[PDB]
Amino acid sequence: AMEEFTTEELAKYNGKDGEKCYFAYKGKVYDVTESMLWEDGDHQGMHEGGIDLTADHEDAPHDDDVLEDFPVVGTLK
Ligand code: HEM
Repeated sequence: AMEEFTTEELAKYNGKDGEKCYFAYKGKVYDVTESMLWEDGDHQGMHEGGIDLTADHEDAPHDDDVLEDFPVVGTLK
């Protein structure tokens, strides 16, 4: 829970080109680089890392309990 990210900063961590795959959810920045469902920063052909995905989670076919297994590494501004 160390670092604070702006929108522009977070956008770098999209899981591609040697960058880790981060996203934001309700102010928290999660690291999902390790998830087999976030390979290359692409989630199910519909979502990409580097973004605040709070709104998009409303349509996900899961509750946000799937986030609990991944570390929060910071805060979105
Ligand atoms: C809207 C389209 C999306 C689809 C179709 C989708 C689909 C899925 C599916 C099918 C699973 C695993 C099966 C299950 O858990 O029921 C999953 C897991 C997961 N989803 Fe999504 N999701 C979407 C959006 C999102 C969003 C917006 C987030 C983050 C805010 C997210 C984060 C995760 C995470 C962290 C996991 C667990 C990954 C793992 O355990 O390795 N998903 N997603």
